[PDB]
Amino acid sequence: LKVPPHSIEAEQSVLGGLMLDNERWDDVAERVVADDFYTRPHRHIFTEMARLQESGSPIDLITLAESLERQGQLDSVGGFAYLAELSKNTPSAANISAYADIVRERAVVREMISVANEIAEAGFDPQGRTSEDLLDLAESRVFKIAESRANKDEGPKNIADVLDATVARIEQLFQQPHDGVTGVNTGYDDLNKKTAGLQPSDLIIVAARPSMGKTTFAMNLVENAAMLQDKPVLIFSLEMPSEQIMMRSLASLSRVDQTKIRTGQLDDEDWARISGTMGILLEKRNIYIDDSSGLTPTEVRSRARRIAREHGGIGLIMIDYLQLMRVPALSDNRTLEIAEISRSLKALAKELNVPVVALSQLNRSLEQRADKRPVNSDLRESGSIEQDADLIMFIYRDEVYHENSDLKGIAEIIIGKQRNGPIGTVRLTFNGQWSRFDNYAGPQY
Amino acid sequence: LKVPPHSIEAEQSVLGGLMLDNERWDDVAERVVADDFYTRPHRHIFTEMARLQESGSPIDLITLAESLERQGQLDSVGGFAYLAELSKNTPSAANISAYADIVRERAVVREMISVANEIAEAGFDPQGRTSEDLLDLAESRVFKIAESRANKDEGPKNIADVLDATVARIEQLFQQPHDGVTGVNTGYDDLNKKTAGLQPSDLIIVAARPSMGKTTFAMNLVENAAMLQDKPVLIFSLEMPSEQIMMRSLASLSRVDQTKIRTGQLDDEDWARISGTMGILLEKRNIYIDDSSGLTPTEVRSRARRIAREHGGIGLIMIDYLQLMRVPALSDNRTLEIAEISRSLKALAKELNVPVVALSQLNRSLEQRADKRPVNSDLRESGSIEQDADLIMFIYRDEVYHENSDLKGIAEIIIGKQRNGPIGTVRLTFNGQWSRFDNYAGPQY
Amino acid sequence: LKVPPHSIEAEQSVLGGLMLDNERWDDVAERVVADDFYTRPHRHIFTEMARLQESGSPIDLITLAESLERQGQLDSVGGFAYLAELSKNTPSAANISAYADIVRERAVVREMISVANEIAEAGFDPQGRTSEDLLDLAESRVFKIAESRANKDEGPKNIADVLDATVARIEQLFQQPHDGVTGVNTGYDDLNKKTAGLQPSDLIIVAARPSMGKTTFAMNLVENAAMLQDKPVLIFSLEMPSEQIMMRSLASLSRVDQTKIRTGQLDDEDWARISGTMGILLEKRNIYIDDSSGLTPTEVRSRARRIAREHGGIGLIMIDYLQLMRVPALSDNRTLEIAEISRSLKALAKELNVPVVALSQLNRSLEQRADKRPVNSDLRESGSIEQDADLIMFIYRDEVYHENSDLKGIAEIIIGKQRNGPIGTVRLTFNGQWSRFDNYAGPQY
Ligand SMILES: [Mg+2]
Ligand SMILES: [Mg+2]
Repeated sequence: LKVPPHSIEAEQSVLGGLMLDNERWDDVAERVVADDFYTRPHRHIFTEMARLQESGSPIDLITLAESLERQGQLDSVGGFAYLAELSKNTPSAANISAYADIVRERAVVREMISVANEIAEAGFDPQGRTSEDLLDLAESRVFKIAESRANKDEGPKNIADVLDATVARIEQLFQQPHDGVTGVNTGYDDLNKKTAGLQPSDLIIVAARPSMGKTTFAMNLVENAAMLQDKPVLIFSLEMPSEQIMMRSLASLSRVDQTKIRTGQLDDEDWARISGTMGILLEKRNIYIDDSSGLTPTEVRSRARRIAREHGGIGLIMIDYLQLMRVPALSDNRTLEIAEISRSLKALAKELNVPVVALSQLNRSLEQRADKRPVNSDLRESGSIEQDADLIMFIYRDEVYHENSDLKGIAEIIIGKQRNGPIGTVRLTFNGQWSRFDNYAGPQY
Repeated sequence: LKVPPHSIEAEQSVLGGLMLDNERWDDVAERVVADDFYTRPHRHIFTEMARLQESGSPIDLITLAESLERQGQLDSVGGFAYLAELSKNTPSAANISAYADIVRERAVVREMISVANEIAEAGFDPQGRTSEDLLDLAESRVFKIAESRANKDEGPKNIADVLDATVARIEQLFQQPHDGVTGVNTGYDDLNKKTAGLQPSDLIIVAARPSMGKTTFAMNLVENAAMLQDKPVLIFSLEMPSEQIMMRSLASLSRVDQTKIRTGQLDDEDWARISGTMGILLEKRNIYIDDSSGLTPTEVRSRARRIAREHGGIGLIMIDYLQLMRVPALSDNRTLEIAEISRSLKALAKELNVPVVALSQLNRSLEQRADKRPVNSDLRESGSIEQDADLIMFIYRDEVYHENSDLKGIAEIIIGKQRNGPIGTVRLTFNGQWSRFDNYAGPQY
Repeated sequence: LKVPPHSIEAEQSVLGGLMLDNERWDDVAERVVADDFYTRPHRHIFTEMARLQESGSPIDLITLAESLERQGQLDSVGGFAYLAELSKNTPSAANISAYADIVRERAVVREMISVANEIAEAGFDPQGRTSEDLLDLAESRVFKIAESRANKDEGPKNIADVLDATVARIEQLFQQPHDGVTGVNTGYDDLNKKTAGLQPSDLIIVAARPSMGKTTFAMNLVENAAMLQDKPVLIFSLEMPSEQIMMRSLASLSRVDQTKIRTGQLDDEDWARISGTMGILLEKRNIYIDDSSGLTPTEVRSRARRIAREHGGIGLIMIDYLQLMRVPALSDNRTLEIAEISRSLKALAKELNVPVVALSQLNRSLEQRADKRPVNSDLRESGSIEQDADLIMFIYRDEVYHENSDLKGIAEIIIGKQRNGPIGTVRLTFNGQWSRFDNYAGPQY
């Protein structure tokens, strides 16, 4: 019931794994230490192995016994006969660092109990000592423990440990001298300038009123990517089903109208363009659609990670009308619901290192404003999706509100926020007959 | 001979298959969850393995054991001496899927028997209850476990898995070469261009101020759809009772004044029409009406599903003045109430694969606007109506407000939103003496 | 404890009722069926009497035996000696319809447990069978149960039923004396329609805010019922004593104000109308009043049954501000205390076969809402008494709230629930200067 908590079987398993593989010792040398172990024979074995890996790389069965022999230690450290059992056991695979980490943790635990014993000792043993000379000692010891637990990554880093990563990214980008696109491209040249391409660890938002084009624009982004991104994409159509999506997308990629598709009065050239774009999409095999209705961020994360390990690793994610996302815990408070959603999506993007398009709606506030250009406040709910987002870009198409516009066939992509870049107003030509946005070779902005 | 149904060979085999194959947990995690398993040690083991494949993938023999020792459950779930025997056993190849499948099947059956025994328990124990709660209890439990189970067409589909269905639909339409109508005809060819008929998965919205005749239009639609489609139709008269509904529908059908019905001031010349319409209606057994007051979403769902599986599968729905539809929990928050409403209607359509008309009101925002041609934002409440919709077509009779125009007797159907089609300015003619809209072969609209 | 539940006493009583009454076969046949019984001889007698009441009118004692001899089945169902006891027993009064309905309920329950065991067997016995065809079996079975149901009024209606009333209008509607009532006449003809009077074996709930007039209504009811019936009625006034109740009632009847009564400013023209109604209220001796404070449901039962035996059988029970009812067992937990009291009053309603008027309050959840027209949830405790009652109806007099109103003097009785009919919303008139609701002569609602 009561004992020093220690695991000693996985310990020997690590020992034999190091024996049968003289390559991966540095990675466990990061974690495991000679005094980390519990019993002294294992400690002798590991520290001898370490002294040898300084000098003698080959250490499996006999170099160990020889180095142990030259200084006269056989049968005082167990035995070569006993060592046979260690090399015999654990022919296991690269599942070694797990054992290493967990036993390293057990060592930390054992040390904690040791120091609690020391504190109890110094407590019941006064030695003519005061609370002020005692609690301060206790604080200093526990401080030395928690401060130094062989942990480097999670803690606040000195600047030289940050500039290494910064210069590393700069070398990753200079070592490939290429265009002014530091991530995913869209297919649109007027927008890649104000974005440097959809960057790879952000939460993009694509918001606009309902009849405006945001699902259309998003599908255009993803299909263009998947035509120039040899790497998967995802599409979560929580609103409409896959069979509307793909129809819209064939119309987009082939510049034929949607009625002609669904109803079936299309001409030989139309049939040909369809044939070609199909036979393209079926080769690259990027697009993966999920027409699930009421998802949660957990389901999103799982269904994205499933791809991201087996189909390689992914290039972007699209999410239609995230206000349908749910989390039943926060089912009463809608505001905190959306905040949890958005935080989880940003976390996902930082996890998988991809962008996360996340379509959203706007509120019926701009209608009584007479300009109609959507400002960042005009987001459907919670105000936090303008806070966790590293990019927002609204859509406004003046022909909807003004029949007397000189701005018809024209949609402008109001960048309404961008942390790592400028704001602006891109413009593009709308042709919803085949559900596409296209570039605008015309006046500047 | 008889036992609560379960095998163990499949179960333990899958468990060891996961012990020695740590990559294939997705395929297994999709299907089986801890509560599926029969015995407790296996459940503890499974939840720990999920916990580990979340963070730490490599788990074979003793990583799980130390995860288990973090709970201190040594030997409560068998023991390392036992779990090692499972590590030895079941070297199983790709037959993990089928073993997990039969484990799952036995568990679902087990749940069904549990429900049967529990209903028998509440039967022998009347518990101070009347059967009007008990039949509903049986229905609710059975379908709850059904739809809690039924969501097994899920996951991120591949692209070809989409295009199969898409092209199947396109062929199904081309396999019936007919007019430009894919859905439910409206009877108004001026309208059946822009819409291709009331599509089979949509939420249509017919809306205008009360003195425009929205109810007349929807009754005309369901009238025509019952006459054309040899298929059931439902109606929910939340506002008024059937005594007016039928007496107005017959006026729509047979071109006779409503007054001349209720007052008897008719003649045999018109009565020929009446007797014809009636006799046509009875031998079809088509038009179904519910003259309730405040029905909720799930009441509507159950009723529609009842009429569905009995009489083939329904073909249209009308829902007048949805605002009366309540849900008691969301009585404080009106906005979330209407949101829930609209979402349930849309998912009902998706369930039955039919259309869902739903009339709705407009606010006093546009009276003080000087144009009065309604817009999508004027929809009286909550804004998610126009976001969860597929087709919004208003009314604007100019005659009611302006008088000096030749557009009188002429009601126009402003399509103000359509995802899978265009916007428009349809014009139809009005004869309110018998409550109908008719076509208009007039100048270009 | 654990048994197939089946009514046998009331069963034989219904059978002997059919014996001693050839008339009452139609409506009883609309509910009970030969398969509705438990044992065989009862089924034999029922099918014989059904075949005979089709053709052979006289069946009380002898013609049953004559037909039983025509088919030659003597001593198969007992015998004529076994039969004589059936005509011997059950001299009961007209209370047979409730017996028939509860036996129908018991048959439905018996079917339910039979199906439950069938499903248990089907689950234990796959016989090489996918669970698809097993859950489908169960669900199809449940729907085949609940589909037929011998019930066609809670739900939509085929057009055959609609056109029944629609054409019945145009010929047969000379029925304007629709006094179709079964139970206690409420004294309100506009209200007696939608409720069908107080069905004598249910639980009524009258509830509203305090300044609203509910006690005045639930005194008006017993006030009329004392006069119309020649039957006693009970008044458990847990709020205020008899001396104010009666001083109110005299004023309700005589049409003078409480003030002049408790003051003495009243002349001959009031003296006469007091003397008359006083004389009427003495010449019947129906009403009994209990000015208690802290009654328990046990005391409710005891004090209804002290009088139910002496005076024939009581006609109406009236509890005032229910929530004061205590039970010192559940003196800590309020929720289960209220649920206990509700179940107890419903049990008493079943026991004496009388209607229970039992008031309640409304929490302050409507007053954070501009509607202020209450609903089923605004019910002040436990959400329990919206289940143990076949009737609820709430009140709303707007002119307590709005001083500007043109709805003053007026008070709608919202009916929030019925399990034996449709809900509605009456529109009375309130004149509290003499503490009365009157039937309203005005426009629609
Ligand atoms: Mg969309
Ligand atoms: Mg009172």
